[PDB]
Amino acid sequence: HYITYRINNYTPDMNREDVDYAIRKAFQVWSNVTPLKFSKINTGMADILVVFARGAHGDDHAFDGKGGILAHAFGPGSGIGGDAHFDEDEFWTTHSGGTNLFLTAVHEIGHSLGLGHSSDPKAVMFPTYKYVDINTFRLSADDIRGIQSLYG
Repeated sequence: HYITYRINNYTPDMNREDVDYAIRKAFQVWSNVTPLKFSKINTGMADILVVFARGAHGDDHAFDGKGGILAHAFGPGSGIGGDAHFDEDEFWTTHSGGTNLFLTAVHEIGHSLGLGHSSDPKAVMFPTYKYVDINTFRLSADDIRGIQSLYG
């Protein structure tokens, strides 16, 4: 049972190979905590679809870039497999600012990929993005199962 994993739209910030390994971490933490796998697959949409909406009303009138909601809603099932849009009302800023580097992708995508809300204080379980040094990057209990076998 193998699953496809990819990240559409490469954020033009650093080296493709450099960021590639970084952005991969986000999907990794969510992968190792879920019954699936990530392999090299061509761009043809499968399981996860990285969707974005900025500037011009993507698809239809709506505007996601600062004019809707912080992070995407809906989880794995019905509302698309799992689309996580980044850079809309936060932008890539200092680790101690709006968007805490690609790290935010972990929690961000958590909404689309899974839906382990929990809302537990004194941890990242909360619905809000919790800062975390890339060095000490890691997920605590609960969240590990909050996505494992979601809508299956």
